[PDB]
Parts: sequence; C-alpha cells; structure tokens
Amino acid sequence: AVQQKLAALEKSSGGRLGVALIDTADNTQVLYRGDERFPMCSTSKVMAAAAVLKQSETQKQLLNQPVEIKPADLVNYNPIAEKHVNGTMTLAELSAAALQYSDNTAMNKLIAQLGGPGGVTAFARAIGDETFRLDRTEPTLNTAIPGDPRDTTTPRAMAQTLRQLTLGHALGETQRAQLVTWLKGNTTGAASIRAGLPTSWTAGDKTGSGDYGTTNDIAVIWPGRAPLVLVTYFTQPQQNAESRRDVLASAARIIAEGL
Ligand SMILES: O=C(Nc1cccc(-c2nnn[nH]2)c1)c1cccc(F)c1
Ligand SMILES: O=C(Nc1cccc(-c2nnn[nH]2)c1)c1cccc(F)c1
Repeated sequence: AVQQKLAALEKSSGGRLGVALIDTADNTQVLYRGDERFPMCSTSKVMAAAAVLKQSETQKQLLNQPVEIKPADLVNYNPIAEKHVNGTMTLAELSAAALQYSDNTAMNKLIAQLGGPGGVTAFARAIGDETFRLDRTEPTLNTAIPGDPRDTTTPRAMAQTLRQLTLGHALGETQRAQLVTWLKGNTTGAASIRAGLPTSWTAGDKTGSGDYGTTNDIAVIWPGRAPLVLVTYFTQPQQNAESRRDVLASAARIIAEGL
C-alpha cells in the first residue's frame, strides 16, 4: 500500500525519490529506494555539526572558540556569516547557523575545524556509518550530478545515523540534547517533511537542496507513540529543475497515514 503510493508519487513527480522511516516503538522500517545513493546537499550539515559536538566532549570550551570570518570566506548563501565578516563567530554560533539557517560559510568553517570533508566522513565511520561520504566543501558539494558518488549517502544509512545521533549514544547526553535543540529550532523546514505531518506532532529537521532540482529533508519526530526518524531525498533528471518541497511533504503524509 505505502510502497505503491510512494511509487505513484515518484512517477507523477518525474524524479527519483528515496525514503527511510525508522519507528523506534518497535524498530520497524519503511524503505523506498532505501539503498540507492542520493546527493545529501545540506542534510550533510548535521554530520558536520555532530562531529564538532563530539570534539567538544573532550574540549569542554570548544563551542566557545572564536573563528575568523574574512570577506574571502563568504560563499553563496551566508545569512548569518555576512553579519560577522572581518569579525568572528564561535563554533557554537557556526553550528547553529549551519543547522538552523543552512548558512554555507558556517558549514565551511565546521568542515575546516574537522580537517576537511574527509574529517566529516571519518566521524561518520567512527559511529558506524559506512555509507556516508563527504568529498567537497560548500557550495560545490550540492552539484548533485546523477551518478556522482561524491557527497552522497543512502536513505537507510542516514536514517540510522540520525537516530544514533539524536536518540542514541553516538554523542554524550549534553551534546545529544544540544543537537536536538538545534534541529527543533530549524527555520527552513515548514514546507518539507513537517508539512505532511499532523500539527500536534513535534519535530526537528535539516533540509537540503542543490542542482538537478534536488530537494531533501531529514527529521526526528515526536508523535501518543515513540519517536520516528524520517529521511526523504528527491532528485530530478534536468540540471535546472525546480525544487519540490511539496514532494517531500507528500511522501511524509503517505508515511504518517500508513502508521
Ligand atoms: O571520530 C571522531 N571522533 C570520535 C569518534 C568516536 C568517539 C570519540 C571519543 N571522544 N572521547 N572518547 N571517544 C571521538 C572524529 C571527530 C572529529 C573529526 C574526525 F575526523 C573524527
Ligand atoms: O549551495 C547551494 N544551495 C544551497 C545553499 C544553501 C542552503 C541550501 C539549502 N536548501 N535547503 N536547505 N538548505 C542550498 C547550491 C545550489 C545549486 C548548485 C550548487 F552548486 C550549490
């Protein structure tokens, strides 16, 4: 039923849809193209922020560390970082800016703090994600070229990792709480997964988009039942395709009605 509905949605959308649900009530999973690779785009910002949080477990002052923002550091979407040019932002501010505003300059500073895109991948491997790969910095990590393995993961792997980070023991308790607080404070998510969920439910999420009309969202959801983790990835055959947040909302609604 749910599988057929997601297939119909995908067909009418003209693109390629990837879905992974984990229901933590009983570990049930719903997968649609769960093991195909998709470009993560800004959903990768969660892994970068989480890695810096992991570093902060052994450097308790790390989130207070100032980082210089120079004019040359500004890239293509810098809603927070542009205010601090020729000044500084703390690693906490950079994490919040990347997660809650999807600031690309902020993400680049997180990547640099981790020793480059490979440092983000190394953290993923350390927590048991063998699928995630970050290869590039912003903005080129969002090129989303069909068939390109760079900066991709699978819906199954990202759902598992998001669960470990937000509901499991990948991070210390304080760090896990901070990540959840940041995600719940996202400003960019109302039109995506959360648009397809009952209004009484609470959630945190991280969106992403790129070329090929790539439109992504990953969410942790608190419904009268145990939390859910939901990943919805979507990408289209033409480089200049329009974003389709409505497709993510539709996939989420199909999932929610199928519960
Ligand atoms: O894997 C990483 N850190 C990590 C992973 C798992 C456990 C721990 C740890 N911290 N204190 N004890 N163990 C650290 C990591 C963090 C930042 C950058 C990087 F490349 C790797
Ligand atoms: O950087 C890009 N997009 C971008 C930048 C900042 C935030 C987001 C975003 N989309 N949904 N959440 N965040 C997307 C980008 C778009 C097209 C091609 C490209 F190379 C990069």
